[PDB]
Amino acid sequence: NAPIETDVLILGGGPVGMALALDLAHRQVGHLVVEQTDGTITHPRVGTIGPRSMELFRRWGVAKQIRTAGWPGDHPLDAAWVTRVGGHEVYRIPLGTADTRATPEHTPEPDAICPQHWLAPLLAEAVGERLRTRSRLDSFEQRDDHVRATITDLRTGATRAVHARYLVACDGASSPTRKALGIDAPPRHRTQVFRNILFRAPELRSLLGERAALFFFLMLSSSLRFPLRALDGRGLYRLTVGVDDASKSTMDSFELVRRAVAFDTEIEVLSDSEWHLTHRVADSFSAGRVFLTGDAAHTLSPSGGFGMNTGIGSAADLGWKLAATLRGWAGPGLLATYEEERRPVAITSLEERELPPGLHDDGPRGERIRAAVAEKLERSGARREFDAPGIHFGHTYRSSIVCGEWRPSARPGARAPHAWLTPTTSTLDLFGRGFVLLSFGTTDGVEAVTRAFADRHVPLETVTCHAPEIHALYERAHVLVRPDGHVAWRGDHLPAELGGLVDKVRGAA
Ligand SMILES: Cc1cc2nc3c(=O)[nH]c(=O)nc-3n(C[C@H](O)[C@H](O)[C@H](O)COP(=O)(O)OP(=O)(O)OC[C@H]3O[C@@H](n4cnc5c(N)ncnc54)[C@H](O)[C@@H]3O)c2cc1C
Ligand SMILES: [Cl-]
Repeated sequence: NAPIETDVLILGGGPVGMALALDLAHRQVGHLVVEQTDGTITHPRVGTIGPRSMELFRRWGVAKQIRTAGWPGDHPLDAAWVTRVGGHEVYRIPLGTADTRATPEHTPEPDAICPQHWLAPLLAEAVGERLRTRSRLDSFEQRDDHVRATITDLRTGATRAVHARYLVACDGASSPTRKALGIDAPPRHRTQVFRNILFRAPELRSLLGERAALFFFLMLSSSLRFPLRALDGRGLYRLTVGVDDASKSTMDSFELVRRAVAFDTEIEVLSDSEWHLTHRVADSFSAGRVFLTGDAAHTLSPSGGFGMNTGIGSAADLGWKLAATLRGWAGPGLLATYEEERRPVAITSLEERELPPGLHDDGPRGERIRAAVAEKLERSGARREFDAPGIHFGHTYRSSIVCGEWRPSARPGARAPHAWLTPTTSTLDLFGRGFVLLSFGTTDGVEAVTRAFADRHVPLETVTCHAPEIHALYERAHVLVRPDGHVAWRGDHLPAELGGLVDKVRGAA
């Protein structure tokens, strides 16, 4: 069989690889995803989806299916520090429910909960035929204008040759592609080992009632503290305990869960495995026509789903730069800006106690003791870890393709702010294709910008907005937004040399 040709070969069908596939599909770029496994999920590793990631899934047309995948609209989203699930509570941060939560002001897409066993199937359905499961990329050989990859269909043992213009490795933290390329990714922190116990407790939610929660942090003893999370809000829970220097023995999985649950109820352990997390960032995000994205480029903190959200955001960044180069309007230096703009996000993120006696006491004394701990927890800004839009929306690119000059801002490099145009359409819904020039009030000079972009064959759409509130939000009369939704330039007056502007934002300067 002759070699199969495609513009982009995506190695790895994990969350990031599928996000990239969705962005390329959205941009009408030919691609193929090879996944060595069968796509099945036996122990969900991800579930929390940040609001920015959802804005991206919105753009890619799957936000609806994600939000309706099964998480209960009436399940509490609270985070609670307790001596035992169903026992004395120390500190609880009320976060409402999916159905009662107040509409977010800075985004059309609040965060979502979609465990991997629901997420994988949905993404695979959206990507369709382009996803090849049970397919293993064995090796790749770069050529001058393309990359040759050898893939083994694990069902037939037959090997196929795939010639792609670009190979994007979304093959995870231990990325064999990164190693093959000779790119180093030195550890940025000691390795953290986590023991994950996935269990099913059918009646636990009923026993908890409104005292149920998404996140439970157990304070069983000074030597035993760990999170226990509602995974699907329908019976599945995941206890994650650290196996550190304090870990002396390996307690029985069932006994650990029973110890963490105050109720005498049905508990069935489904899986008991470990995760060795080593924060690493690739020294380089590409070599020739081979790129690294997701954990392969940056294995980061899973706190608040930061690592996965960053991976999805990096996939969206590379997606538009690849499409622009493939279509021919990108400057030769555009692809290099993927590392320039995304590597700093990863780097910056990495740069970033005992229990009082009687804490589990029933009397009014223990209640007072728990109260005290609650104060320390709150003052330590523990509640800010559940209300920090800046972490999700605040990164601002200061790069070679951005013309320089938490609260939403349209400053160059930042994510253009959300505002409703209609009850169903946000300013964000205007972004994601090509460049967009938003003009508030006057349109003088806009025709000139239009021609400047056409001369370079750079896609541009111009939109005239008459809403004074949105103008106030954006602060300037004209705002040029990039294909990724970030601002490239703004001002009350269009620049004199538009040729220079067009070349700068497309990576040609
Ligand atoms: C045991 C374990 C437990 C984890 N627990 C958590 C957790 O509790 N919380 C959290 O936030 N994160 C957790 N993670 C990490 C989380 O899964 C990732 O951060 C996340 O999905 C990032 O995704 P990624 O898309 O970059 O890569 P991955 O999701 O790692 O996917 C890489 C994909 O590459 C494929 N692949 C690799 N080599 C080849 C090849 N040669 N040919 C074809 N396909 C190939 C794999 O089969 C896989 O599907 C865990 C990871 C592991 C391994
Ligand atoms: Cl090309």
